[PDB]
Amino acid sequence: PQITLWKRPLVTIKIGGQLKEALLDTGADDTIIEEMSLPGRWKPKMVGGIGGFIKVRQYDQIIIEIAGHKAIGTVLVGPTPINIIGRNLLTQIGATLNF
Amino acid sequence: PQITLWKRPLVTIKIGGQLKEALLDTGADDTIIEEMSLPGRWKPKMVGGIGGFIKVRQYDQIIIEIAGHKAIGTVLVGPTPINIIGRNLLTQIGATLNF
Ligand SMILES: CCCC[C@H](CC(O)(O)[C@H](CCCC)NC(=O)[C@@H](NC(=O)[C@@H](NC(C)=O)[C@@H](C)O)[C@@H](C)CC)C(=O)N[C@@H](CCC(N)=O)C(=O)N[C@@H](CCCNC(=N)N)C(N)=O
Repeated sequence: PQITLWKRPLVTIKIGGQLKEALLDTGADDTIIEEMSLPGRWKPKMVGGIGGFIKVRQYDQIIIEIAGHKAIGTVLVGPTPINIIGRNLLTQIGATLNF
Repeated sequence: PQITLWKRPLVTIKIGGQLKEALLDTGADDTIIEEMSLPGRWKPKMVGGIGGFIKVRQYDQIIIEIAGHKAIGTVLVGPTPINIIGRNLLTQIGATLNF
């Protein structure tokens, strides 16, 4: 699909067996999801942007489905104000910004 | 162009006759630039990012070129970690997300 930018580019994702809405964010290096359980090992990470940093749990090799496109990658979990799909998974679904 | 997301989508912008680097940021409602001088009156705005909220100065109707594309619109100035071109200007330059 072609997603204009008149409104926030929010899509449905499926992660960890759950459906969530998330923002496709070309300004995010990483994908950050609000608190939820994920399987496997995790390590702590600090990520920052406007307003400073939050601490998250980094889970690697997590499968996600973004707007019906499957991918795998690292997912950070923590107190993000909105779920964000960042470039580490946007690449995997073949997302480009075009103008 | 068609910009893939394997690296940050950084572009050159021109504002106030000066070239700067900025990030094309579909996760940003607005465009925020580091401290600089812009003409005219400003209005207060609070914006929220991953880490919390910051205060910025809102300047309207500012001439700005983004990767060679001319826009005229609102630029927030304040303590952003990096200059970000948000949706208010990405729509002016005709940018979409595509996958
Ligand atoms: C949490 C809100 C959605 C996330 C986006 C994030 C982002 O703007 O894409 C910024 C790009 C700016 C780059 C620093 N990216 C980030 O903050 C991401 N940061 C990064 O990718 C890198 N960090 C740095 C400092 O570059 C990396 C080294 O970690 C983090 C998400 C972590 C991966 C964001 O902050 N959007 C703001 C931008 C400010 C603006 N345009 O006004 C927004 O639209 N805010 C809306 C409301 C959103 C709610 N926020 C909140 N705290 N409730 C608003 N204020 O009007």
